[PDB]
Amino acid sequence: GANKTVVVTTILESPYVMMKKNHEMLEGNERYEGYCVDLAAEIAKHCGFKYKLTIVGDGKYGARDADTKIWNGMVGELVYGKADIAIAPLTITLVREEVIDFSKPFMSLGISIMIKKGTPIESAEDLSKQTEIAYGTLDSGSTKEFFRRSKIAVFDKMWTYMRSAEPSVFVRTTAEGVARVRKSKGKYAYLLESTMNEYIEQRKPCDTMKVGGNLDSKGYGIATPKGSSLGTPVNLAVLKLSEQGVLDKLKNKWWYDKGECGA
Amino acid sequence: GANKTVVVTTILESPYVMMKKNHEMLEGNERYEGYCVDLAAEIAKHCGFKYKLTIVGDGKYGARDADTKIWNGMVGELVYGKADIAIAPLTITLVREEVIDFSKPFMSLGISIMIKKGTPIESAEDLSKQTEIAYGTLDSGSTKEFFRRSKIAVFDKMWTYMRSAEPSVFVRTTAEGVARVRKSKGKYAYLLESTMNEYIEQRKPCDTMKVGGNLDSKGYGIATPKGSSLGTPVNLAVLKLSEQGVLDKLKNKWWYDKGECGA
Ligand SMILES: CC(C)S(=O)(=O)N[C@H]1Cc2ccc(Cc3ccc(C(F)(F)F)o3)cc2C1
Ligand SMILES: N[C@@H](CCC(=O)O)C(=O)O
Ligand SMILES: N[C@@H](CCC(=O)O)C(=O)O
Repeated sequence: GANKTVVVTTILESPYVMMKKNHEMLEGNERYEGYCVDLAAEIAKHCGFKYKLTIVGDGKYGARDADTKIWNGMVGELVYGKADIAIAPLTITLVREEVIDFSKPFMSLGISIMIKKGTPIESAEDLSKQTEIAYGTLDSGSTKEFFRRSKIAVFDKMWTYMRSAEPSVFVRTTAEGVARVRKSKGKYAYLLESTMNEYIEQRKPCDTMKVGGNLDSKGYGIATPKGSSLGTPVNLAVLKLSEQGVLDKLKNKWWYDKGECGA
Repeated sequence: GANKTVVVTTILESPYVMMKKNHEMLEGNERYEGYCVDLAAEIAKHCGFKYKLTIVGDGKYGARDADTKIWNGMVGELVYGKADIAIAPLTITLVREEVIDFSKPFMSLGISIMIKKGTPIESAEDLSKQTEIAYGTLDSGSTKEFFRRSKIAVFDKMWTYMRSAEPSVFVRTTAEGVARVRKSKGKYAYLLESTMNEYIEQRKPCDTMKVGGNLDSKGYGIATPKGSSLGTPVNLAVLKLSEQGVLDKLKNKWWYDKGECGA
C-alpha cells in the first residue's frame, strides 16, 4: 500500500554507528553518526523512503537459540517484524540467508587477530599451539559460529580451547574485547572482523595490531525480512553506490580520514 | 516440471576454464579443467542437477549494444534462453543485475594494472599523466564499462585517452592483452581484473607484474535468467561452499598451487 516510515535496526559499533558526543541535545536520526548512518541516508534517497534509526534492543548481531529456535539481535528484529531493514555490519551467512534477505555485500571482511602491540603471535596457528595467551570472540555473531562449525584442524583446535576456557574468553561487545586486549598486558588476543580490527588500529592509544592473514572471505549485506518489497530496490541501490564510488568514499571518510595513529 | 540437464555457459579464461591439453581425445565436461569447472561440479552436486558445459559462442562476457539493445556474450545467452546458468568469472554489475540474477559473489576482484617487468608505472595516476606507454582493456566487459562510465578525474582522463587511441588499445581476449604486454617491450600496460592479473604473474615466462592498488571492489557471481528456479538453490550452495572452505581450497588449487615463478 501507501509508503510507511521504514524502521531501520542497527548496532552501536565503531565506526558504523555511534552516538554523537552531543546526542542528548539531539533528536531522531541526528543523534547518530558513522558509516552505516551515512549509508542509511544514501539507500533511503535512492529507494525514495523515509526512515527511523533504532538501535537493536538486546545489542546483538543475531543468533538462533539451539533449544528455543528463537532469533535474537538484529536478525530477530527482522524475523519477528519489529524492524523493516537492518543497515549495519551484519555478515552474510547461510543460517541467516535462509531466514532473511541479504543485499549483495557493501563491504568485505574476514576474521582476523587483534593483539596488544608486542604480543608474540603472528597467526591463528601460533594461538592454537600455545596457552599462555588467552583468546576469544564476540558472543552472538558470525565469528563465534565460524569457530564452532569449523572442520579445519587449527580452528577446531581453537574452538575446543575457547568453548572450555576459564574464565570465559567470550565478550558481549567488540569494545569489551578491545578493552580486554588493552588491559591484559599481551595475555589476551581478540578474534574480530578485519574491518573493526583496522579501524581500532588507527585509534588512540594506538596500542593494538592486526596480525596474520584473514581466516575467511565474507561480506556485510543489507538485510530485510524474507520477501519484503525493499529487497530488490535496496540491492540495486547498493550496486549503484558501489559503481558511483560512494562506498569507497564512505570507507575513506570513516577509516583513513579518522586515522589518529599517524600515516 | 521434471528435471532437465542444465546448460551451463562459461568462457575460456585462465585459470577458470581451459581445454585440457588432450581435450580432443575426451568428450563432454571431461574436455575442460579449472576453477569454474570444479565449481560447476560442486554447485551441481549441492543443487542435485546434471549439466553440460558449453563455451559461449561469441567468446564474450556480456555487453548490451547501445543501438540494438541486444545483449551479447554469456549474459546474452542467459537473456535469450540459450543457457540455464553462467558459471564463470562474470562480474556483478548494475546493468547486468537488472536483466539476470546473480548469486552472492564467490570470488572478489578489483581492476588492476599489469605491466611488463621494469615498466616505470606504479599506478593509474602514473598512466594518466604520460603518453609513451599505451594502455587499454578487454572489449565487451565490466572493466571497459567502468572507465567509460567513471566520473572520477583520473579514470575519466584515462577513458578519454583510451577511446581515441590509435592503434586501438582494446583487446578481444585477456590472452591478447597479456601477449601485447609481453611483446610491447614495456610500451603497453593492460588494465584487467586482479584475479587474472595475479594468476598470470605466477606463470612462465614470469615477465609480468601487478602494480598499484585495485581501482574498485567487486565480485563474480553465478548468473541465471531472471526468475529461474535455480537462483535460490545456487545462491545457498555458494554460501555453503564459502563456509565449508571449498572456495578457498579451489582458489589455492588454481592459483598458488599452479605457481611456477617461485615463492
Ligand atoms: C558468498 C558469501 C559468503 S558473501 O559473503 O556474499 N561473498 C563473500 C565473497 C566476496 C567476494 C567479493 C566481495 C566484494 C563485493 C562488493 C560488492 C560485490 C558485488 F560484486 F557482489 F557486487 O562484491 C565480497 C565478498 C564476501
Ligand atoms: N559482523 C558479525 C559480528 C562481529 C563478529 O562476529 O566478529 C555478525 O554479523 O555476526
Ligand atoms: N569479469 C569481466 C571481464 C574481464 C574484464 O572486463 O576485465 C566481466 O564480467 O565483464
